[PDB]
Amino acid sequence: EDNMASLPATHELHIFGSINGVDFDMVGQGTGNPNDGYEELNLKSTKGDLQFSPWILVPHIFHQYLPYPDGMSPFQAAMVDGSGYQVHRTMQFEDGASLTVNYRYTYEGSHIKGEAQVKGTGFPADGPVMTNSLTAADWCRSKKTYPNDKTIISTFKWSYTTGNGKRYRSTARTTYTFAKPMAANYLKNQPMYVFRKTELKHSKTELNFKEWQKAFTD
Ligand SMILES: [Cl-]
Repeated sequence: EDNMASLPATHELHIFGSINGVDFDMVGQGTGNPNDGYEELNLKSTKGDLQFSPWILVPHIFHQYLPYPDGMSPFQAAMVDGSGYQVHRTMQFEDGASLTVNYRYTYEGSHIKGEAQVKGTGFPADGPVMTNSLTAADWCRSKKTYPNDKTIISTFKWSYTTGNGKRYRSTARTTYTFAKPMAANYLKNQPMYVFRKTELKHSKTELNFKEWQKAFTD
């Protein structure tokens, strides 16, 4: 079933699920540069106007594009050798909302197909998500640790800026589960930090996303 692949050059995403019990579904194509972490993605809704801020899909909308300082990231390594990994992210927001995302990928040569299943609940109807008041997301530093040879934990504090210049805050915990053990040399450099920035242009039915990533032993 699983075959060896290459460093990624192109990708696609099917992201779907529900926010406050209302279904959404988006599909589209992207590209990126595995030598510096950069990604671009276009998504189009297949179920009409999004009923919530498209910014809530950031950061969730491909660490296979992330290099490490002295070679491939474990995420990259697992694509190239084909064995891969699965991802579970939980995010809790300061107003009590929460969001889970589960990812599965398949690989063919330099192309990734991603499936991201989202469940968000508890967003207040007058909050910044359900009122489309999010305008931006801050630079964010993630901390990556390895509790065993098949697991990476990524944690980060997350913030959006609203239309009023307020901060909407959350924390995230992401668990990466590798099919096969990671190389021992990864375990010897803990933690790894990754600094990322995101950009989003959107309508109610389409978005264009960009991400920059840089890992540091620091
Ligand atoms: Cl992450």
